[PDB]
Amino acid sequence: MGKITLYEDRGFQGRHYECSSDHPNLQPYLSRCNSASVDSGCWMLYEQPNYSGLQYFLRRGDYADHQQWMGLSDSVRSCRLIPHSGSHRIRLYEREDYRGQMIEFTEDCSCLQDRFRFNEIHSLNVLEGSWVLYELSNYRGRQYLLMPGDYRRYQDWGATNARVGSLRRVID
Ligand SMILES: *Sc1ccc([N+](=O)[O-])c(C(=O)O)c1
Ligand SMILES: *Sc1ccc([N+](=O)[O-])c(C(=O)O)c1
Ligand SMILES: O=C(O)c1cc(S)ccc1[N+](=O)[O-]
Repeated sequence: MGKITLYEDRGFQGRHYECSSDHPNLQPYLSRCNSASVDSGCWMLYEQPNYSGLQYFLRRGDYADHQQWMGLSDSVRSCRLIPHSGSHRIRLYEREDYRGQMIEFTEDCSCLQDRFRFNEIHSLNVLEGSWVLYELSNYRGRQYLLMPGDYRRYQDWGATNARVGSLRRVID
């Protein structure tokens, strides 16, 4: 299970809604989201309905404004409870379709290029667990939730480029 309370206004003010599960469409309920309290679960907030647009990873804790989840705006129109995983393993590849140099991680990586000297990651195999891939180092820029499965090209994880600077496990 999980539980998040979404507030329209900064600092946990305004109209609010308590969500226990995936909600593909917040628009009837919240016209904006400027703070959130995550009681439990790892959540992905989405700028757009039906889990599209900019994605923001949130874990347990309180966020007094949208900048605290790296939000570019107060637009939150869907949210997903990310399934718990008990282990994490990801392979990153230089080229598409699992070709070229590969590196395999089981831990968080704040600076990819420190370990794998490629600015671009063209395919990846998420063998175990859910991960968040970040465009920039130190968990900045655009975020992309990765669930277990095969990603033969960067389009498969919802990005418009292959730039990857950091990545983290979805874990408590
Ligand atoms: S990814 C994640 C975050 C928080 C929690 N939690 O317990 O609050 C879980 C979990 O319950 O597995 C997972
Ligand atoms: S993959 C990776 C890159 C950078 C760092 N770092 O500390 O800067 C690590 C780490 O040691 O956790 C991992
Ligand atoms: O109570 C809920 O859990 C609830 C949550 C959201 S996010 C929107 C509508 C809801 N209603 O109407 O039940």
